[PDB]
Amino acid sequence: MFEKLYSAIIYSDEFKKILLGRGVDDLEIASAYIAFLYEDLPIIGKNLCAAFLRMGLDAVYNVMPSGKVYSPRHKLYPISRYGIDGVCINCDGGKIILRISNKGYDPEDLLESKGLESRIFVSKNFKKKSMEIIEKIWDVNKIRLIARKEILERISAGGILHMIR
Amino acid sequence: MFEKLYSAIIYSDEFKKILLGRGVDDLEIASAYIAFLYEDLPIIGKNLCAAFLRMGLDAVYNVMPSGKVYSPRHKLYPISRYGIDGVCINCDGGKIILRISNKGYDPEDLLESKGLESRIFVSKNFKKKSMEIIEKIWDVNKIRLIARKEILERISAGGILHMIR
Ligand SMILES: Nc1ncnc2c1ncn2[C@@H]1O[C@H](COP(=O)(O)OP(=O)(O)O)[C@@H](O)[C@H]1O
Ligand SMILES: Nc1ncnc2c1ncn2[C@@H]1O[C@H](COP(=O)(O)OP(=O)(O)O)[C@@H](O)[C@H]1O
Ligand SMILES: [Mg+2]
Repeated sequence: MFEKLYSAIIYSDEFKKILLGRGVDDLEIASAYIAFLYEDLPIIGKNLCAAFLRMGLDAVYNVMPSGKVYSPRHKLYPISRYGIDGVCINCDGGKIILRISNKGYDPEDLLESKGLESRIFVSKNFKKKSMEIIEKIWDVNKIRLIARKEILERISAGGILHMIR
Repeated sequence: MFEKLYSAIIYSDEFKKILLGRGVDDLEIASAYIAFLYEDLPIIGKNLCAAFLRMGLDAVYNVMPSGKVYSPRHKLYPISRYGIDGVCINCDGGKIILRISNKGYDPEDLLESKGLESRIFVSKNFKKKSMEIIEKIWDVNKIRLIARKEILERISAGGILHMIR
């Protein structure tokens, strides 16, 4: 069921390593959860994994130099424009501000949440908790090598430089 | 004895596909042969394969968006400048001019060459004949696959954006 969500988090994580030398964040992975739940909610800010969840490999063409995705068709924005009442992953604009707290949802406890509130918070170490869930269920290293080879096949289609425009 | 030369031709072909989405030219391959005979001769324009021969994976950091390499430490120059008495791959600068001809050198005959003419010529389908040699010696697919893993390993650790500077 969460097969769409956990795949996004592995693929975004590999692509981000190819593109910026590092892997996805606590809050960037959190954005994939929020979007797995509310599929017509605009995700503003650090939103790379939501963008893989909604766009597949095609997010690769829309990622800004910041790792934020602009793709208004899939309601992904890097900053808040007028009238977008979306979730702001680590920013103060939009309708709903998502950041980190001691007493903030876990990976499990967030999937459960039935409402959307004016302020959303997620637990420290959200990525570590979410990688363990995926690890117990999948062979993640077999997936990562398959992810890298497909992302490279994408990038090599028109070449890195094409993909930058 | 020629392994190092034939590895550069297979590594550059995999790297150019990742950067510009297409293989290497007849003349880009020819430049590597030249780099192999004349270890101090400066090579000007169309030098992606001579760059791998002279720099290894460290060439990825010195590629212009044209796929020409600028590394003066290694006597590699994308355009001719005053006083660089080198071979010019498919330009009219420097001292020697390398260009395709109907009668030009073969891979075997260019290797066997002893002089340095004021004008070298390589046969049409220099790349075809050169890939037909290398394919008789190794399972090239096992190489391209390794070259990719190592090219990606290099790109990734920096981040594609660090590398494009
Ligand atoms: N640079 C491009 N190259 C090829 N096709 C494109 C390009 N830009 C847009 N399209 C196409 O135009 C249509 C509109 O897409 P668009 O709304 O521009 O995408 P996005 O919401 O990701 O910015 C789509 O069918 C898409 O496939
Ligand atoms: N990880 C890296 N390892 C080695 N060289 C790098 C790396 N990242 C970037 N470079 C760049 O590659 C180039 C290779 O050296 P070169 O231009 O020949 O001599 P110099 O050291 O004088 O700049 C340098 O311009 C350097 O800034
Ligand atoms: Mg060409």
